[PDB]
Amino acid sequence: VDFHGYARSGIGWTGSGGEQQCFQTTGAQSKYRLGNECETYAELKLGQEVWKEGDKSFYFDTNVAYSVAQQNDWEATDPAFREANVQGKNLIEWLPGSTIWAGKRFYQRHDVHMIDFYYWDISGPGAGLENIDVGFGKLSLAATRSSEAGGSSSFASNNIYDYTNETANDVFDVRLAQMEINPGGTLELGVDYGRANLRDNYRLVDGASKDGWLFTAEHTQSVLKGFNKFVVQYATDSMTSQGKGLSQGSGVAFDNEKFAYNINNNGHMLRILDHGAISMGDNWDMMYVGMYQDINWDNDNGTKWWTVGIRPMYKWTPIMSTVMEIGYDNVESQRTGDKNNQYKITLAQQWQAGDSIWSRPAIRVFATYAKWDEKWGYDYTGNADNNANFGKAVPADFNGGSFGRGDSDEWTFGAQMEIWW
Amino acid sequence: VDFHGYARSGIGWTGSGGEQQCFQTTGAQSKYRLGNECETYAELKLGQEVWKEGDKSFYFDTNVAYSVAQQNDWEATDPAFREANVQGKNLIEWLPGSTIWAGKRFYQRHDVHMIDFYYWDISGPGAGLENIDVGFGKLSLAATRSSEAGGSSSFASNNIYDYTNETANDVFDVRLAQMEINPGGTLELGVDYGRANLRDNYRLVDGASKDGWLFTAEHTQSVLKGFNKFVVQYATDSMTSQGKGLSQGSGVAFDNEKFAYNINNNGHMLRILDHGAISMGDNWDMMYVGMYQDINWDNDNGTKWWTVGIRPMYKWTPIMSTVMEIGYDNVESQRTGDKNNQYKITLAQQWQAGDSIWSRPAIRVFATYAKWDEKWGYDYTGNADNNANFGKAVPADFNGGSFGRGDSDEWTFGAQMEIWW
Amino acid sequence: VDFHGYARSGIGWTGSGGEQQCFQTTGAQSKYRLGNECETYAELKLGQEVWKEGDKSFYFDTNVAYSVAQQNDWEATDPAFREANVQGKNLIEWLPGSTIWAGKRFYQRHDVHMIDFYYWDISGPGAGLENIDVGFGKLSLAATRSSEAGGSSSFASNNIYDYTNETANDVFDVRLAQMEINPGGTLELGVDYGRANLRDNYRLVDGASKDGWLFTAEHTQSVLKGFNKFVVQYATDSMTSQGKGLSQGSGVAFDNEKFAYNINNNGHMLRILDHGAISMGDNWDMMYVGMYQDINWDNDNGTKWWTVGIRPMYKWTPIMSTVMEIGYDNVESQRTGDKNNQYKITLAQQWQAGDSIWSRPAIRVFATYAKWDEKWGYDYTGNADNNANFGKAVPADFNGGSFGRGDSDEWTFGAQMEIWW
Ligand SMILES: OC[C@H]1O[C@H](O[C@H]2[C@H](O)[C@@H](O)[C@H](O)O[C@@H]2CO)[C@H](O)[C@@H](O)[C@@H]1O
Ligand SMILES: OC[C@H]1O[C@H](O[C@H]2[C@H](O)[C@@H](O)[C@H](O)O[C@@H]2CO)[C@H](O)[C@@H](O)[C@@H]1O
Ligand SMILES: OC[C@H]1O[C@H](O[C@H]2[C@H](O)[C@@H](O)[C@H](O)O[C@@H]2CO)[C@H](O)[C@@H](O)[C@@H]1O
Ligand SMILES: OC[C@H]1O[C@H](O[C@H]2[C@H](O)[C@@H](O)[C@H](O)O[C@@H]2CO)[C@H](O)[C@@H](O)[C@@H]1O
Ligand SMILES: OC[C@H]1O[C@H](O[C@H]2[C@H](O)[C@@H](O)[C@H](O)O[C@@H]2CO)[C@H](O)[C@@H](O)[C@@H]1O
Ligand SMILES: OC[C@H]1O[C@H](O[C@H]2[C@H](O)[C@@H](O)[C@H](O)O[C@@H]2CO)[C@H](O)[C@@H](O)[C@@H]1O
Ligand SMILES: [Mg+2]
Repeated sequence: VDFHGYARSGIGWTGSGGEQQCFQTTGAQSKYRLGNECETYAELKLGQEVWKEGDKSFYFDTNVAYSVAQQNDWEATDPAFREANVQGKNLIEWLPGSTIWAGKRFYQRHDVHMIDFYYWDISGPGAGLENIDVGFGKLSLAATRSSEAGGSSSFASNNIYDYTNETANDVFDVRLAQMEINPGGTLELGVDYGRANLRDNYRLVDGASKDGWLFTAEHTQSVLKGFNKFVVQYATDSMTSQGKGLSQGSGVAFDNEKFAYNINNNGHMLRILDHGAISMGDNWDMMYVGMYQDINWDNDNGTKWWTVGIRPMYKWTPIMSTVMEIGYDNVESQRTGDKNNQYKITLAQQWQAGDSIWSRPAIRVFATYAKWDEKWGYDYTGNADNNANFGKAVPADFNGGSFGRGDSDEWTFGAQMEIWW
Repeated sequence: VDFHGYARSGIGWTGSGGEQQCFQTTGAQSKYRLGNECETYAELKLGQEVWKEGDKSFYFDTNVAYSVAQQNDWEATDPAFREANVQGKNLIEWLPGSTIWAGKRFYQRHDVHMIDFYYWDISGPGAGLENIDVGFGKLSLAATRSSEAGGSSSFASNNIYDYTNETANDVFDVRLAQMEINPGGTLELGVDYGRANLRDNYRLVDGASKDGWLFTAEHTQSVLKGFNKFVVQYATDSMTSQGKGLSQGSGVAFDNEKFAYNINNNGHMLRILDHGAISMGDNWDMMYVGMYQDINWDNDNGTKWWTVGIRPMYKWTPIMSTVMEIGYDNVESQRTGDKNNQYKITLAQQWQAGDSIWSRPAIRVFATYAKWDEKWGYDYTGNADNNANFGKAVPADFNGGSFGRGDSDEWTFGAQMEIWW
Repeated sequence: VDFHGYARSGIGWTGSGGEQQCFQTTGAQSKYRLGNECETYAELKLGQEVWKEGDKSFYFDTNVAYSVAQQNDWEATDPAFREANVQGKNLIEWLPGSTIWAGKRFYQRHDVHMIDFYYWDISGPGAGLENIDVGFGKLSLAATRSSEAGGSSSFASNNIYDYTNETANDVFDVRLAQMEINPGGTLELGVDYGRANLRDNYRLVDGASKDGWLFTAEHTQSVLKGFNKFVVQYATDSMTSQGKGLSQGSGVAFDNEKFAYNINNNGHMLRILDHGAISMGDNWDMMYVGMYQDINWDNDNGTKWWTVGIRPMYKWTPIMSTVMEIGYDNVESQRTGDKNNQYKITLAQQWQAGDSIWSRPAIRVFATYAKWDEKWGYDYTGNADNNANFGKAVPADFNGGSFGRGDSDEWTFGAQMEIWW
């Protein structure tokens, strides 16, 4: 049996008091992780090559995930069964080297490690024909699925509270990779077409986006004994809310009191990213990110996000280093034009199983400092019924109350382990 | 560590719209599975032979099951801890080859694969002395347990709503197998005696069945490089509701509003089954079922069910085939004499790790078509309190409303993987 | 992958009727286990040495626990993710042989097997520097965490119902072990300092204990081919309620109707224990316990507990024995001076993978008999709001009602397996 997975777990303290707190900018879709993770998260994978005959094999893979608060020993939880799929390679003679798979699977996900941000992730139940040799590159075809909690009406209503039926969304993905646009550089190109798939006779709210597109172009350049990826993505309508390849075409959300509300996503998103990891000399490693994300919605409630951070690692020994992370976020409300921003600085002393900034397990002892100034927040007071500004960007002091995190500081510290195996 | 289990997972679509739907006849205790399974189900077993000295060993086995809807990637769930037992073989000198076991265990279950129907399954917490050589055959002894959600009263009441205490049921099983009644044929004989086991001073509703019997006779005949099993079972009272070897002697059920209601099972059941799998030549494999099940209750709410289906497999290659399944159901209401019936036809193109119809993993790409006509359904409208016909068979149009699935059609299609390892 | 764990599972019956019942004295913090365990409990550990270079290694360990009632086969549950940690040995040159760990971990827990009582257990999320060679012994340093369900107020209130915020408690542990005070005898010394760690601006109820100490001294003496441990512990205030090394400094509890109530623990605890396991000859093994525990609270609601039991094992064969357990409990109410007492006697026939009383797997077939006489119980009638004596020791017949288990008997019997691997 092959045993694989991912896990992080630790203990932490907040400078001003209590358990460790973590810091993410309001409106930002991520935070800089080092010394800024507040849960024990673990994926336990048990797979196995179950049959092989020459070139041909069938591989079976599973994945059970756990997320607990790490405030006690006995912490009961609901594990998520995330993967259960079978991959058959070289089963099709006419398309050599290609794999046919079916089942629940984490499919070719692209992410930026230091911000734990996935930018191209259509995982879920699915099926596909993978790595077909097109000569100049490899072509992959996949269909995966997701579903919104409500959004469909059994009959025609004008009342949004009637659209409570779960709505399936399908994604049809096509990728063409490993094309050497240049020396030390490859180009991947993807097209995602997602759409809400209604049961016979159901209906979506009038004006719901229904479908959309995600277009991706990723260029990888081998550099400084590392790499640099430069990404450009553009989404349309139903693909703009999740923004990673999954569709949300009903445009309906629910308050905690089960009230439906209209979160319509007609609009577009433009993401331009550049991240990588480079070694410089023998004593230095560094990962870096720079991103600009603009979600422009018809309804005016989008955001324009900018991030940058770097994570230099200095190796004292082949197994001991000092890692440092500095991250900066700035998010502007499409609705109000206000701006939330933050900068985090973490300093850690670590021990890792390797000499790379990618080496795991790592055991860290850190101190983090964050200072923010948020001038807007989302209005989640009231009910989708009470509140009519429910879920909308609103200034920090709107109507005497207060939104966003304010303008303060905080420092935390602790020890943590992270590992993938 | 030995890693074993079962898992199926896929993606599907309904002809008329939305996620894949599955089709089972109202009153039928099963459906024909091919291209008719709508969940990701998986059992992950980790066991190990923990001690061995010569002929003697102790084996430890566990089983954790997961069932998710397969509509999203992150699907939190409550796994079922189904097995945790220790089997000690050859530990008793005077009864060589026999095993003593204790713990939660899937014990010698008999099922019909294509309809995923278990007809002899007394699994659960238990203990036993297994495979004792009686000379002409092997004798097995086991005691297992189950419990109904309510059914017991702490005191005497005339009000069914008072019988809300969980009621333990015990099964005492004796089997005598591997007797060669003939050439290429064996005979197994079993006797199950189940009974509700009340706490000191509790009582069951007046007239509750309390106990019952299940008698099984299974004949296996080696044929056409395969087998054919012919089964005949007869149950009495408390064993008729579950109908697989477990007892439900309280005769009390609960509506979703926590209302107790009387589901009394005094009566009997007669099951006559014949299934098998035969290879015919080199290019053909086929499994088949034919069953007649009559649950005749004193309360008149039983059913008389008839099924038949076949699943021919034609091998193009040793790893690629075309499988087809055709199934037919017909259930008649004991209470109303009406009839529900259905026929399903599925066509699949598969790739399996082997040349058998029993070879797994299998990766299928299918299309299913079902056409039904249901003339009765169960009344689950109202409350066990509001409704007094609650849970009873009622005609399709009863009192202007509508019961059963109607008279329609539907086709689905998709890809799926199934595997046992 | 290393597969390890613990599991017990069985089937049982109560003499007077129904599923097996188990017997523990009111006020006692444990029961004598043999033939007195009523659940299927299992810990499945999957770990692995992930990197090794010479003397240095990184080990990764996990632990997922399950507890089900064992009354049915399908029993859905919420597993507890109890361990996910990484241990790095010999990573620090100046402190050879020492381990640095971080993550959730069962840390050096001390327990008495026959009563399944842990007396020194600070496990949970944590981090530490383990086994530092101090020359005359090994020094260990650890910081772990726990948190109470409520206990903190966002603002100052005089109303206990306002203290509903979860309150983190930190433990700082220092141990010095393996000192040979004598021949065949070692001495371990520990100091635990626990404290409630409030968020900036939160407050604890007026008079809440806040912090406390646990002092441990354990002497192990190699004897009769076995050992004998003699323990003496003394706790103060916040460490007296849990009494194993974890802190509960808020002093606030909640009724099932979510009502806060004051369970203040200022006071002290004195525990004096002696347990061991000795072999006597070739045909006899025996474990034994004797303990006196005095929890003296300022609020007068403590207890003075005395236990003693022995578990002789007589080996007929190297794999078959007859085990017997006799246990006695006596608990006196600090508040009322009344006394609850019980004696249990179990007789079992077992088969184990080994000739020791510590050999597992063990498959038992037993009969247990318990006879008790309880003259007090805790008042949990009403609400923390209705009842003002809620949670207090009260005589058996207090105000006409009845508290405690009474004065009766009962016998049970069944089969069970227990195993650690
Ligand atoms: O497995 C390789 C990747 O491991 C991590 O990815 C984790 C991520 O950190 C965690 O927060 C997420 O929930 O699960 C994935 C594992 O599936 C790193 O973050 C990635 O950079 C690595 O490539
Ligand atoms: O998918 C990778 C991410 O997995 C986790 O995130 C979970 C989260 O823990 C869960 O509560 C939420 O409902 O779903 C997400 C996955 O969609 C990890 O926490 C992250 O580190 C990973 O990025
Ligand atoms: O493990 C051998 C059997 O595998 C399957 O049995 C599954 C069944 O398909 C699934 O629906 C049920 O819930 O669990 C069992 C595994 O315990 C096949 O259906 C059987 O025909 C095989 O003999
Ligand atoms: O026991 C074999 C069957 O196991 C599963 O069925 C579960 C079902 O998933 C669960 O929701 C229900 O409560 O219990 C049954 C088992 O009693 C599989 O779904 C089936 O394929 C198997 O036949
Ligand atoms: O693993 C060695 C110890 O196994 C058991 O400890 C169990 C205990 O029995 C169980 O009730 C508890 O919940 O979990 C632990 C396993 O972590 C024995 O009780 C101990 O005496 C053994 O040393
Ligand atoms: O920690 C060892 C003990 O683990 C279990 O006890 C659990 C119990 O099952 C769970 O319901 C409760 O909430 O937490 C405790 C652990 O704190 C075993 O049941 C025991 O045998 C062990 O002593
Ligand atoms: Mg749950």
